[PDB]
Amino acid sequence: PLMGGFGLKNPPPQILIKNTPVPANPPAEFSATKFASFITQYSTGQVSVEIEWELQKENSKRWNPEVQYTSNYAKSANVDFTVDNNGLYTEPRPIGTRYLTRPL
Amino acid sequence: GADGVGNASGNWHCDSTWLGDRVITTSTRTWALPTYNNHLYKQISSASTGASNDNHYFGYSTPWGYFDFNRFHCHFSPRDWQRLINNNWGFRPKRLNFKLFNIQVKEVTTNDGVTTIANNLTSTVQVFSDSEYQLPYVLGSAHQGCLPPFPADVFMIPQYGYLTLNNGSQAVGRSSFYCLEYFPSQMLRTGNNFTFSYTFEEVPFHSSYAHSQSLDRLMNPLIDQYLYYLNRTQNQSGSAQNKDLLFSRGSPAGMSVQPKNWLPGPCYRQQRVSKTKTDNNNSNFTWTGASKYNLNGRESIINPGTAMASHKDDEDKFFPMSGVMIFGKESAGASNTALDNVMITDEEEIKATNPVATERFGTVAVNFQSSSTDPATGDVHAMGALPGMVWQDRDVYLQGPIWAKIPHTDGHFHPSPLMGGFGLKNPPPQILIKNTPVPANPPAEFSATKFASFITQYSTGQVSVEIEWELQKENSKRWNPEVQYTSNYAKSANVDFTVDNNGLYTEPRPIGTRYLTRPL
Amino acid sequence: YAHSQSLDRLMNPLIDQYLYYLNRTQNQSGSAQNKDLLFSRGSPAGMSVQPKNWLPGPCYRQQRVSKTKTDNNNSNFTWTGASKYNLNGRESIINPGTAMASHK
Ligand SMILES: CC(=O)N[C@H]1[C@H]([C@H](O)[C@H](O)CO)O[C@@](O)(C(=O)O)C[C@@H]1O
Ligand SMILES: CC(=O)N[C@H]1[C@H]([C@H](O)[C@H](O)CO)O[C@@](O)(C(=O)O)C[C@@H]1O
Ligand SMILES: [Mg+2]
Repeated sequence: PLMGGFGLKNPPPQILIKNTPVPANPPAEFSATKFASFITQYSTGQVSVEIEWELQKENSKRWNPEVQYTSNYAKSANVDFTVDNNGLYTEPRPIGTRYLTRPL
Repeated sequence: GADGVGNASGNWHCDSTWLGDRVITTSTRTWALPTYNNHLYKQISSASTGASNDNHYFGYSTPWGYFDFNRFHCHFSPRDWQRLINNNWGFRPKRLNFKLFNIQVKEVTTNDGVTTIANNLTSTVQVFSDSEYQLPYVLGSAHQGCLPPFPADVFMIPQYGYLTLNNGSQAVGRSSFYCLEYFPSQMLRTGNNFTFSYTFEEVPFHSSYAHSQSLDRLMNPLIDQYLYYLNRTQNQSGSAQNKDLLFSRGSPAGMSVQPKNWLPGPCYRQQRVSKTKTDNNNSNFTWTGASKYNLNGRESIINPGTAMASHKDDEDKFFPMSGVMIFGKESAGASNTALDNVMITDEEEIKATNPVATERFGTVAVNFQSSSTDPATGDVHAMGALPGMVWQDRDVYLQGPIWAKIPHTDGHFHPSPLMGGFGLKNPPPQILIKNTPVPANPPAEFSATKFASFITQYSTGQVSVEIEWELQKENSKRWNPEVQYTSNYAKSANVDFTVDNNGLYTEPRPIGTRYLTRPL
Repeated sequence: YAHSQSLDRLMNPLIDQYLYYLNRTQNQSGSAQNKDLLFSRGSPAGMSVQPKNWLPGPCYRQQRVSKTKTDNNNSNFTWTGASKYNLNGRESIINPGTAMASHK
């Protein structure tokens, strides 16, 4: 997939969720016209996702140290990848995956 | 079934599974049931009003409502209809599975302008099916209130009423009154569910085909017959007009006089009216020129009547006045709406076997010709069953009825329900549903006078119907391609059989079943 | 037994039909008598025009005669006005004939 990732013949499928409509009180005489009057309602719940990933171990015979991703040892007003004083989490930079190296 | 209040009692089973010679459809819809009639039965009459003797009626309205899944779009999605009509020669019902679940009774309180609707967790809706057909069968009369075509559409449950004998507005000693509290019925709180299953009797497959041949074109066009017919009664090659008796044998150059084995179907002519208003008479003849029947000094139009072709070859503009089924579009009003708010069906593909409804049946001798008395023929406008007759019953439509109960009579001739479908000795039974009345607070002193004060309440739930249909496969040895039903490849602002931008599903044309063909 | 219901009174009197029938051929609410094609759906206020599934039984009409001699014709019609059948150039009265109701 051009934006990065795994192109799948049969990916994980979509999970469609809907609240069942709850009609409010119909008239006392019959009316075959579509029902347009419903209790306003919303739902909340939790959702759980467990994913097992395989890892490919690094077997590199490189002598010198590789480049590694690291938070900045030095001081600053904000830890990286945290809430601030209002409670807002913020992701400060994009983190990719290519840090270890191997021969071509 | 027994379940806590917080515990679904059924799942949303809706689907479309084909296997071999069988198609199993299942459709689930959600229903609203109100209190009807204020938990009362009420005698209903044509009293007052002054409705014409034809319209006089006597009967009852009931606190119960009923379920009605007697239309094909209840269980066949249009694309499934296409699979049926495009590849099968026939089909019929076989079994049925019904379920009531997730029922929620709610209480309603109105104070000033504001209304509040809360859950009543102890209230019960009661369902029972009339499996012994002890109640007047009101299904099979093309009423509204059926399951909606679009599964996401929520429908109100129609109210049950019936009728009995009436002389004018008055009743008669034999007329019958039915209390649905007299039958045993299943009571359900929000935790309970309800189910039953039904088997259809053996009935013939419906004719999802047209004839590639007509009754008058069954012979071999290359081979004279050995039969002879009287050809002339006045001499050919005579200088005067001299009497003769000249016989000719059957020949392809005259298919119209060849002896034949069969007769077309029965006819009961109806008035022909054009879809273009100009050609029609300047009068209001839909009653005075109506073909009607006469029962107990009371006239009732015949519609749709004996199954006949709708127009002949190249006369597409006509239709029988009461001899075709007409579906209203969603926009159409209830009375006196224009031509383009309705959809008129065209049963023209049966002109192969059946008379055209607007025309005579044939001609009949009505005297004894002699040298003195000129021969005479008259036209036939009503033709009852004759030996030899073959006929094709009126076709079914996605929007049309599925079945009907055959009246319980000493006698019936070819009891296909006239509006199309399967005539059943023991159809699927009615399912009657009612909300149990919930009395409000009685007085603190006793009063034996009938209780008239109840919590206003309505109920909602889902309903599930699974039907297994048999299919009759097409075995045709036709070389050329058959006619098939198809959406229009070209562009347009609206897909067929869809919601529009306001969310309204609309069925754009009536779809019948006769597309494949077989020999006669 | 007798039927507590009649063929033209089998429908539900509280529920319009979804079927439509051609109602008028001359315009309602027109100053003249102008041609029109107006359609109405089945309604309890008109049981007589609702599409129906069945037909009454076969009929073969017979002459009506009153039990009170005055109302009847001053002639001897029990043969000349008889409904009869014709077999081998020989006439024979139909009695009792196709099963029909005796009076309305
Ligand atoms: C094939 C056909 O319809 N034949 C019919 C003919 C034709 O009208 C003439 O042969 C015209 O050439 O007319 C008849 O009166 C005749 O003369 O015997 C009756 C016969 O049924
Ligand atoms: C219920 C009923 O019998 N309706 C009939 C009406 C009534 O006679 C008028 O509505 C009188 O109010 O007359 C028609 O010609 C019409 O106007 O459509 C035919 C229709 O069958
Ligand atoms: Mg499937």
